[PDB]
Amino acid sequence: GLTRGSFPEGFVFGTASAAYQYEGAVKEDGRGQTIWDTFAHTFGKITDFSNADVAVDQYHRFEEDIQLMADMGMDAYRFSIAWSRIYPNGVGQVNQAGIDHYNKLIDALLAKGIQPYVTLYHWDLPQALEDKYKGWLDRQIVDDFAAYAETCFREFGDRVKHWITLNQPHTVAIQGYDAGLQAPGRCSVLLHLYCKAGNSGTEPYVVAHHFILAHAAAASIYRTKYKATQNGQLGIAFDVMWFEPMSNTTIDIEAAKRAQEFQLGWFADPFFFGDYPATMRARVGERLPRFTADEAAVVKGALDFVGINHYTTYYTRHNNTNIIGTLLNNTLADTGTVSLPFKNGKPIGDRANSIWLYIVPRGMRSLMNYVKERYNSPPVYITENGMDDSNNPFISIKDALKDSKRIKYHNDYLTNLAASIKEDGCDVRGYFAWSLLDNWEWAAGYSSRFGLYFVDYKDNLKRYPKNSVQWFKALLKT
Ligand SMILES: *[C@H]1O[C@H](CO)[C@@H](O)[C@H](O)[C@H]1O
Repeated sequence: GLTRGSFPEGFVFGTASAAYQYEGAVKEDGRGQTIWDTFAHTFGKITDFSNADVAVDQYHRFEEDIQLMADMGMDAYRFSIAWSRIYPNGVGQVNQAGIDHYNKLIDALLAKGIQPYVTLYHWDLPQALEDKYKGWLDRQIVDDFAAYAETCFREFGDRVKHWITLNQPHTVAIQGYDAGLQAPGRCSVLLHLYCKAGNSGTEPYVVAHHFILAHAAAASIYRTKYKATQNGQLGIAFDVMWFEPMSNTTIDIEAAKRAQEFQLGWFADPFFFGDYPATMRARVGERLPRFTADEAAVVKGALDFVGINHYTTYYTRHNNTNIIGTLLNNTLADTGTVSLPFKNGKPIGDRANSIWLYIVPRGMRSLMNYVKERYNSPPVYITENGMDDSNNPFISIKDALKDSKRIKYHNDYLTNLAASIKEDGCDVRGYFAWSLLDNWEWAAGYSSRFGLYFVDYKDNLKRYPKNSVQWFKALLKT
């Protein structure tokens, strides 16, 4: 079946990680508090009462983990820099120990022939900026993020040639500010009583606007000051569910397209065309910010590549609502759609551990074609794809390693990806499995095991290879 030969020469295979989910050492070497330290230490926010204070301790164990990557023949590793290790208070005094740590990590990767693909922002905003101005809700975040990015370009860009400014701005806008299920946990209290403050109808759009501007500000710095010498590239990782119409009818086909425009187009249309999708302007109206002429000119073209984080495909139908009015405005109502993994009483596919993660390999190919067609064939990396096992205390570790479902998932999604490149002409350059290790899965805590390696939380975080490790090693062989 699949081999490296199934993909273009030079195609990059990696695994992905994120600082807060992996590093631990949350108070070590001057690290500043982040919104996720606060959130994980707040009652009710994490389903299994857990936090990432130690996580899988990659802060201390990265050399071990790098050898695990090399064991499989991985080309690359996607990891994030914790902003609060570099600027513990978001701005001001740089923390030299943070710079030193990530230099050691980058050098240890390169020593093993593994290329670093670095995410600047993977959700862990320094708490000091949240306290000062409510973080992404204030335009000041644009300058502060750009200054932090510049520091990273200056310190690491001689070696780091692939930068992901932001991870899943759509997820952050919706989960952090509409549903209030992720940090900082804001929403309309009339929609969800557990939130302390917010507005599900307005705040997600403000946050998204600031993400877009923050990327463009960092990209402007990179292009003007670093890119010529460093010869690297900058992109963003978008979370993108594929949507299929719930019926093959004009109304539902149009609904599926609209759902996609509200998910990916919300961010990608500015970066390619210099404004939000027309459907969003029509439906969100005055709650959707407007770019100035000068902003649009810095935003349009600001990506070198499109990172796609994709897991699943849902069915989408048209939806007519009338809801009061301002008080219950929210982003799902704004889309005029409903999406779910069920049609005519049947699931769209098998499901992984996560209650949202339906196994639909064809969606990978459909999405690659959508991106090529809508955005004129930009370079794409799959910056995240994979699935999770449950954390099951009632089975042996040996049985937990038999991840035949994960093997079939990666096999099927990669087969579809390979076809989108070979038969469809999609410009895909690389693929990053989520995730190298089992890790702290945000509000799901330790209940979800996404790793190629099993982590024994009961035995000093010992790493054991699941069956998928051999599968990838055989795939990647030369
Ligand atoms: C991609 O999705 C995984 C699983 O939910 C998550 O752990 C990452 O942080 C996200 O970027």
